[PDB]
Amino acid sequence: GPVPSRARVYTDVNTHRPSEYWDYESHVVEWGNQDDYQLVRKLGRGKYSEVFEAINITNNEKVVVKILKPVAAAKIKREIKILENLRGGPNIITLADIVKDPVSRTPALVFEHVNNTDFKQLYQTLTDYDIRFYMYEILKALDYCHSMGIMHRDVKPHNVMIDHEHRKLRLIDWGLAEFYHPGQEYNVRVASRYFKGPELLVDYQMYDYSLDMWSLGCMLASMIFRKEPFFHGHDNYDQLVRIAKVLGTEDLYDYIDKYNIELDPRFNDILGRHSRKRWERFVHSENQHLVSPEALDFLDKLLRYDHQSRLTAREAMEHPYFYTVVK
Ligand SMILES: CCc1ccccc1-c1ccc(CNCCc2nc3ccccc3[nH]2)cc1C(F)(F)F
Ligand SMILES: CCc1ccccc1-c1ccc(CNCCc2nc3ccccc3[nH]2)cc1C(F)(F)F
Ligand SMILES: CCc1ccccc1-c1ccc(CNCCc2nc3ccccc3[nH]2)cc1C(F)(F)F
Repeated sequence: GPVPSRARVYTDVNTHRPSEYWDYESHVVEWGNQDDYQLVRKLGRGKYSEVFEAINITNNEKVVVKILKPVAAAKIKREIKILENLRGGPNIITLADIVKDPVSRTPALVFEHVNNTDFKQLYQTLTDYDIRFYMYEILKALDYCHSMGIMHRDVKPHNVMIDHEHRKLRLIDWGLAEFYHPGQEYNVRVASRYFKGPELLVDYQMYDYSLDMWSLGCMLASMIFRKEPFFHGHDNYDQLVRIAKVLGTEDLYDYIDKYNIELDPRFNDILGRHSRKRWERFVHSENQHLVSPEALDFLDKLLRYDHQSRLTAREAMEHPYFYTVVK
């Protein structure tokens, strides 16, 4: 069968934690008062949530209310546990309260209010410096959550809120996040299609924090090449075909051989044979101001088939791409 794998960093963080910390079922529910909140306007949605701007009437403070649909509602204890473990961490969204509607019994998570610059404004105005600055802010969040034994598993632009006026960023929607345990086989039906790592697409279950580094690379390729999404698959099989048309089929086969991964028997018919593409093929007059040899070297070090070969979040912060960022 497949060859085992473990994270190269933060391998044993969750073993130092006591037992029964893991048994969260009818444990520390602690519901707040829903009547403290008045919904003001809809901000947007998650896949299984509706998000509102609200007012806390006991103190007139602006907050964010995330109403959970049944799919997200079922995993609420894990999202609560993860949000509480990471609270106060760099660029992590702050959970402020947990409430339930007594009429529908639907639960909601209440957060610190964070400004969210409109996506159209961000897409046209972020400079080469802005991209380096915000990517460095996301790495601070990923290194922190990875150091705490947690993988986000849904890194994408929609899960990144930017208050551009105050140069502030938050990594949000920890609903798919999970605790990393060495040797554990995880569900591959995580992240969003366009941001799924090759490990997920080839059904390699023993993945780790490195999956977040792949998704971050997809996000970066989209920002510097102004091509959203960068890898635009029609389904999960085609998603791997989109990646192979850029990274090539030779390194993909070296990857599946290294881990002894068995693919669907029709693999050759959809994957074909493709050379590695030069990054310069994606460069044109409208995005050339966002591309540098450092950017491409960084992208190259994130977007690798082999999850063990990708930069960790801490190594990524050391890359020359970030030398012009004020630290
Ligand atoms: C391809 C993305 C992109 C390319 C080039 C420049 C900027 C962006 C971008 C554009 C928008 C955003 C902001 N994302 C937050 C969206 C959002 N609003 C929410 C409201 C409610 C719930 C979730 C929410 N998520 C972040 C980004 C980001 F993070 F910089 F990539
Ligand atoms: C249905 C939305 C919901 C979904 C999931 C969890 C909680 C709620 C909820 C449930 C109740 C309230 C507070 N409702 C107060 C409404 C109200 N204001 C009044 C002012 C004067 C007189 C009567 C009034 N009734 C706030 C909320 C809130 F803000 F969404 F959290
Ligand atoms: C142990 C079963 C087995 C024995 C012999 C040959 C193949 C497999 C196999 C092995 C794995 C899977 C699961 N799906 C593979 C994932 C995948 N992603 C692809 C993307 C593109 C092309 C093929 C792809 N296959 C399905 C299968 C299946 F369906 F049984 F064939």
